[PDB]
Amino acid sequence: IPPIPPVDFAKYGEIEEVPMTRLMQIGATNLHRSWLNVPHVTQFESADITELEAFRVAQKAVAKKAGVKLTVLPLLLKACAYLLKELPDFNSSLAPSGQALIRKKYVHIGFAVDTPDGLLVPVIRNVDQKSLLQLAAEAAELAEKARSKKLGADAMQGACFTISSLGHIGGTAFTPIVNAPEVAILGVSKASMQPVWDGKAFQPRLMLPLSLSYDHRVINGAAAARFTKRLGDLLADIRAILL
Amino acid sequence: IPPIPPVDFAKYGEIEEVPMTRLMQIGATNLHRSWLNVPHVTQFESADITELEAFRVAQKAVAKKAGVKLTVLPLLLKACAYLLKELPDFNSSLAPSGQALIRKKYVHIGFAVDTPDGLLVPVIRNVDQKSLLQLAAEAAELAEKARSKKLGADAMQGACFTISSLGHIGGTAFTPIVNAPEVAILGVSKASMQPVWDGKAFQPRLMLPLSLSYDHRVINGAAAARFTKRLGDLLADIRAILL
Amino acid sequence: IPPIPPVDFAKYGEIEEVPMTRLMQIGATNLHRSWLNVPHVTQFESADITELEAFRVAQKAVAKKAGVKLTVLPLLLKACAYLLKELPDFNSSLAPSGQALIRKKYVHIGFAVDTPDGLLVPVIRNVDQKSLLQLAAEAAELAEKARSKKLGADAMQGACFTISSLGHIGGTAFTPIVNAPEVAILGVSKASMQPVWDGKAFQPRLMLPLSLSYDHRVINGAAAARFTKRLGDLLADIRAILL
Ligand SMILES: CC(C)(COP(=O)(O)OP(=O)(O)OC[C@H]1O[C@@H](n2cnc3c(N)ncnc32)[C@H](O)[C@@H]1OP(=O)(O)O)[C@@H](O)C(=O)NCCC(=O)NCCS
Ligand SMILES: CC(C)(COP(=O)(O)OP(=O)(O)OC[C@H]1O[C@@H](n2cnc3c(N)ncnc32)[C@H](O)[C@@H]1OP(=O)(O)O)[C@@H](O)C(=O)NCCC(=O)NCCS
Ligand SMILES: CC(C)(COP(=O)(O)OP(=O)(O)OC[C@H]1O[C@@H](n2cnc3c(N)ncnc32)[C@H](O)[C@@H]1OP(=O)(O)O)[C@@H](O)C(=O)NCCC(=O)NCCS
Ligand SMILES: NC(=O)CCCC[C@@H](S)CCS
Ligand SMILES: NC(=O)CCCC[C@@H](S)CCS
Ligand SMILES: NC(=O)CCCC[C@@H](S)CCS
Repeated sequence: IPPIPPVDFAKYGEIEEVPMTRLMQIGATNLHRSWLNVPHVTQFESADITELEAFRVAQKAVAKKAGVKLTVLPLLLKACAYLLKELPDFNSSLAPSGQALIRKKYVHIGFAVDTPDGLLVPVIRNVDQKSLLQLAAEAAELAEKARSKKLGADAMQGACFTISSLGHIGGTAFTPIVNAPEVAILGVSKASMQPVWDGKAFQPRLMLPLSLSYDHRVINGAAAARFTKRLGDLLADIRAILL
Repeated sequence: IPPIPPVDFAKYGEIEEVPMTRLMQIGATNLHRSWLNVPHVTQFESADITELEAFRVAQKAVAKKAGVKLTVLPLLLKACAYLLKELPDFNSSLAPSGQALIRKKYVHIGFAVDTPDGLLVPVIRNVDQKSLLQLAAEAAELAEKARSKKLGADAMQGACFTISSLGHIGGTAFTPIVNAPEVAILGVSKASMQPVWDGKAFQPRLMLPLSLSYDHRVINGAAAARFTKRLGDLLADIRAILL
Repeated sequence: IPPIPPVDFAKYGEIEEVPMTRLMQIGATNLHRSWLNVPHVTQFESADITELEAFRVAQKAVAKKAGVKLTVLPLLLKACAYLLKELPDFNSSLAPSGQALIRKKYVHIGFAVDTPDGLLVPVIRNVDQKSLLQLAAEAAELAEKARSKKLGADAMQGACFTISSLGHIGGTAFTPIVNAPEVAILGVSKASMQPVWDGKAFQPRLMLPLSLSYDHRVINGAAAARFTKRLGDLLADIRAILL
């Protein structure tokens, strides 16, 4: 690939060199390797989380009594786990022959924690088997270890799918990069109150923005529009996971 | 381009290998070849199709009497054909010297059909010359042959532009990949009722989401914002094609 | 990278070759070099510019008396300059070792002018030091020289960041390509009146669409969501630049 020509930047004013951490350098190499290997598409969708949110908020005491804080991440993790089993092509990886998919029968999901040294993506194993307060506790443990440089490489391995949430900061949508060899990543941005047509008038509904990027060699446009459709439906009534 | 390191996926749980069809493998190679050759941009726009939709729906009897079903695809095909003639850089391909564009004086348009064996993109020739019920019938014939593995390579050749519609499944927008050597592709997602400011108050208007990806070597940001602007204007009053 | 197979396009109808200007050819080579070097993400945000717009419009006489026209570009340039100093990683470039960032202590910003011969990106130096009417005048001078082929390469050098505005034509958002070796570019699309929840009811607010693409090796998802968040906050009350 052609390199970028170097520029004498000091010709235009004062410059200062600061170095990158090794974590950043690893980060950079992996993103660029994903970028060039994966033909990326992003499918955008909005989910109605008005009731999910009122559930989250009422279980605040139960959560506090358990010493965990119930955020949105466990509710996303649980729904994505159910879905990674309903639609197994999203839970798989392209075999190195390029002629086979390796379907995984396990669901482990990573989540992006941006730390000062750089990006870490801790993995929660068997997300399909744990409960909202278990996932709540573990997510928080893993993120604290990640921030404290005390996360062991053991916990950064063999994820199936990644959730990347920037909802705590802002934004409307973004296009995340697939964390190859995984085949998809869900970006989540900030929920807003929004007018939604009910057949007669517009009703304010709390809308969550989802941005699914996927590896188009393995997932086609319709499979991906179906994944964000189902996910928006599960987040609108999470009781459907019960059936 | 660096390869992705292979991972022993069975270290994390049970895995199963399923193989890809040859169609998928062709599909995969072409997308990756497009990805690396085309610097992609996507221009998003919403068109007001409230009246186009009420037209579509009233001509339901005429269409049924003709044995065709009038969906939105022919109305998109007709408008894009008019536009591919108004703005000819969208109807062209980069010459292999990289120093010339080959402008095509014919308008043939492909459309994405996702089939079980993989993605096929049948082509309707001289879209500028056929009528809404002719395009309606042909589109449906071609898609059935595509699903039935009875489409001949003859009908997969020499398109100018591609329409990719996921509106029948869901979603808000996506970023399609240019089907090189073509120079643009229109993605169409799901229409929603939306409040639109009329100068005084908001009016519910049925809005269609368009996502134009283009080859930025050949099309610049302003030409592309002008294409989705014109297309949104033609879909708001399709009678302007008459003049 | 595999090449695209050549197609005999004349097999499907009449074709015509028109050649590309040298400007286009330069343009094309740079975009493709950026595409393959930069793992791109785009962060989308909407800023409430209702009051900024009413300011712009009232200062129309002051501006006319000064012989300049006050558009939105100077208000974006000033706010981005303040921000490029608050969040210095956006004002930097990846060193050729790939192990250092070169932080620039100067703020010069380019802006995309699409001209008939192709794309030019004139640079306004020390944007942090000039005032809204100075930036208004200079922006317009530079764009006229650009259109007139009288811009000297001197003025196309050593920018830190690029603004690309298509708001004058239309669109909802797009994904611009980073002008490497810079690390980010702000795309601006068309402002619309929009219902915005105020805690009780929806209020029409004039919303401006921003699309920040960035070099993910150097900028992480959270730094970028923070940049568009701050920028939306500064454009909502530009007096905060005063403090
Ligand atoms: C469990 C944990 C790992 C993730 O939590 P989370 O789901 O991000 O939620 P947080 O509590 O961090 O978010 C902060 C606030 O923004 C809110 N927020 C989160 N997602 C939001 C969304 N998508 N839309 C709008 N607001 C959101 C939270 O509910 C929370 O509100 P509060 O302060 O009133 O409780 C958490 O302990 C943590 O470490 N948080 C830090 C932020 C982070 O790195 N998140 C990464 C998730 S991929
Ligand atoms: C002509 C043909 C090829 C394409 O049809 P189409 O324009 O996709 O429309 P369909 O009838 O398939 O769509 C199914 C339903 O979703 C609706 N729909 C389609 N586009 C929509 C949009 N953009 N927004 C919202 N709803 C939409 C349709 O109008 C239709 O409604 P109905 O069931 O009440 O009639 C059709 O015969 C076919 O094979 N359809 C299958 C779907 C498909 O592969 N489409 C590919 C188009 S690129
Ligand atoms: C200063 C200059 C360089 C840029 O101006 P600008 O900020 O683009 O504004 P313009 O005056 O060109 O825009 C044309 C009209 O669309 C409006 N417009 C601009 N940005 C808009 C936005 N983001 N949303 C909605 N409308 C917008 C303008 O305010 C203007 O309205 P008017 O005709 O009623 O005055 C200008 O002199 C120029 O050369 N303009 C030509 C367009 C151009 O190339 N702009 C490139 C900016 S990166
Ligand atoms: N884990 C890594 O070392 C590479 C970076 C992660 C890939 C995704 S999270 C990028 C999101 S935009
Ligand atoms: N026709 C092919 O064999 C390649 C795949 C099509 C390119 C476009 S439709 C991708 C849309 S996201
Ligand atoms: N300046 C150049 O010669 C290359 C093209 C500019 C890069 C950006 S503005 C592309 C915006 S989508």
